[PDB]
Amino acid sequence: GGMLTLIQGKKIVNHLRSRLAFEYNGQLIKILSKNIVAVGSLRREEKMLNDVDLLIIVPEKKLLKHVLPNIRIKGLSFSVKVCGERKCVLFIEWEKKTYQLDLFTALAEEKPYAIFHFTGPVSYLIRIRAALKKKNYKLNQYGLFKNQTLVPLKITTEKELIKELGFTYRIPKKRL
Amino acid sequence: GGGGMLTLIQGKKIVNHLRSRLAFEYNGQLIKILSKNIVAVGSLRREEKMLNDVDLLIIVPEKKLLKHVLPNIRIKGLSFSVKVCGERKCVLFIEWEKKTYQLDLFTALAEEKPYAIFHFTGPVSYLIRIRAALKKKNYKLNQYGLFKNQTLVPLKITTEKELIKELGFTYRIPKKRL
DNA sequence: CTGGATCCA
DNA sequence: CTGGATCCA
DNA sequence: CTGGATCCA
DNA sequence: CTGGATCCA
Ligand SMILES: Nc1nc2c(ncn2[C@H]2C[C@H](O)[C@@H](CO[P@](=O)([SeH])OP(=O)(O)OP(=O)(O)O)O2)c(=O)[nH]1
Ligand SMILES: Nc1nc2c(ncn2[C@H]2C[C@H](O)[C@@H](CO[P@](=O)([SeH])OP(=O)(O)OP(=O)(O)O)O2)c(=O)[nH]1
Ligand SMILES: [Mn+2]
Ligand SMILES: [Mn+2]
Repeated sequence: GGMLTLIQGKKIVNHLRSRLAFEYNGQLIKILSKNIVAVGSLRREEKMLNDVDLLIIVPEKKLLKHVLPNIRIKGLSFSVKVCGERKCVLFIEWEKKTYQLDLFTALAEEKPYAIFHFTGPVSYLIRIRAALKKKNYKLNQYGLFKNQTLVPLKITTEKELIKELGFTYRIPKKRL
Repeated sequence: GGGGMLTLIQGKKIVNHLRSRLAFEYNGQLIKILSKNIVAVGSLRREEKMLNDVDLLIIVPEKKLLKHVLPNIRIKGLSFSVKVCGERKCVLFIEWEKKTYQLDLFTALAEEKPYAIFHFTGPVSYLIRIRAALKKKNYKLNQYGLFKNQTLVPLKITTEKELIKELGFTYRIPKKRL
């Protein structure tokens, strides 16, 4: 995995938006643009990137075993380092260089929690999570939990989630 | 794979050799591990004819020692290299009588002993049936204890035999478990 | 069935 | 802070 | 490698 | 309707 600039990251994401699909029992299902979310240091607009992180929103639980393991990227040369249902790491060829692409999956119901988790940075996530831990809550990429039971927040966006958790909303680049 | 297959008796002779030769460094103090706190487990305890490795469970008196026992293990006089080594699992490739074998070391705390022995004895298929049955009654059995809702259920038991009976199963000697 | 060592995310 | 993939145990 | 019950095309 | 997939303790 080589080092990328922000500008290169954005250009790679633009190329992938239209070209991600997966094979579901011998049928090629296209992944929709609205279900593809740039996360990690790219969403945070860091000028240096070690990789490109994309979150894929999966409409149904039964598709989890198919999406990342049978991933297709039309016309692009890549090799797969590790791949399960929730994280898949590809090495993509881009013009005499090799870049690390990380793909992650969230179910529709996990969406804002996954976006929050994968946006980071880690330092920010630790503060937030410790603050909720003190109130006996547990936050991860799948939900908010109290006593190992899911807390039913009824929210769509990452912004709604953050307000509902009782924290000051900050744009991805201003989180630290 | 790491090591060659051994006969049962080869495995036992290796265990007999190692019983009086395991030690660890506790801040430069070299402490011998007691034979009483070493239990042969895995296919050796089940008395299978051929073994793919040797599994030993080391019983550790106190929690503070877990960061020292396996990470600073010593087998004086024996030639070996390390595959992986943490506090709960250390795997070694040992030289015994001019062939290379895999030696698995595991640690259990004193309170965990009967659960650990049960875990590491196997066989795997047997353990899965036992655990599935307890899972259906909302328990979780592992090498550290029996749990109900991520909370330790303190059984008044000491040995593996007592544990297997208290869990509501028919006790079978290691070699009869399938 | 359940979890460890490693190296990430 | 909290969890995933790999290859085991 | 739960394994019988229950769901759903 | 029933059989393969998924549920659940
Ligand atoms: N809770 C938690 N989340 C973590 C962690 N590491 C990465 N993540 C999540 C948040 C990160 O923004 C995202 C991608 O991680 P990674 O690629 Se290692 O770092 P990222 O912030 O993108 O910067 P870069 O890729 O190093 O440029 O995954 C972590 O340790 N704990
Ligand atoms: N719960 C559970 N326990 C497992 C598992 N694999 C190994 N173990 C435990 C039980 C085994 O008897 C023990 C040693 O494993 P391993 O060395 Se892979 O098999 P073992 O029975 O010694 O046969 P051999 O080493 O192949 O001769 O560790 C497992 O999948 N689940
Ligand atoms: Mn990244
Ligand atoms: Mn073994």
